[PDB]
Amino acid sequence: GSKPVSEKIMEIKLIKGPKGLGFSIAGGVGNQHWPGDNSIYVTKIIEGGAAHKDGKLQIGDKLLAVNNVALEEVTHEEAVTALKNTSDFVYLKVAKPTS
Amino acid sequence: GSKPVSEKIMEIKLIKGPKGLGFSIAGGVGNQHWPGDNSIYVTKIIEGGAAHKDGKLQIGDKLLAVNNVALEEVTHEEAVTALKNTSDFVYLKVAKPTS
Ligand SMILES: [N+]
Ligand SMILES: [N+]
Repeated sequence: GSKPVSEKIMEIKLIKGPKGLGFSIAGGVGNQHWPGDNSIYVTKIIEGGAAHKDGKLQIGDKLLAVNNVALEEVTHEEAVTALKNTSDFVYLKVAKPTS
Repeated sequence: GSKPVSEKIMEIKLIKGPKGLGFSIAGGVGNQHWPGDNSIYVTKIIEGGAAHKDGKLQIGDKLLAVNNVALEEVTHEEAVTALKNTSDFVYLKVAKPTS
């Protein structure tokens, strides 16, 4: 048989404009998005924001890192802080679904 | 922009029969499959062998491990030895193309 043991991982490079990165997240320790699951997930992509304009990030993608900040097993508040603490240029590390 | 930084990784579980695993490999330190590339690649899947029957392994797949034996930066001869030294049950770790 065959089964995924880890996901394809993409690095998405964005330039943040006055409209911001324009995506929403859910999940994290203390805000689990599914039972037993601490991952950060992308839940909304806002029209006109950098993520939407670039076109690569997708709802349901798992956010593993922002810049040098690992988001693999962190609280929701820590992920939110990491996103807010971005400059003009942002590197996102995302896991894609394995289906 | 978006670009892959690492591949989806599959674990393929096979039962080796009298016909064997039935696949060929190329690459490794001292047998590089492309310039600057030390990876082990699957080059042939033999009709009727375990890999072909199971259907999941594909020509061009990158073989990262056989059982507990890492093949990430090894000689060609070391990869061949790792494959030959398999029992009935084999775990293959494979990277899939990111396209
Ligand atoms: N994938
Ligand atoms: N993939």
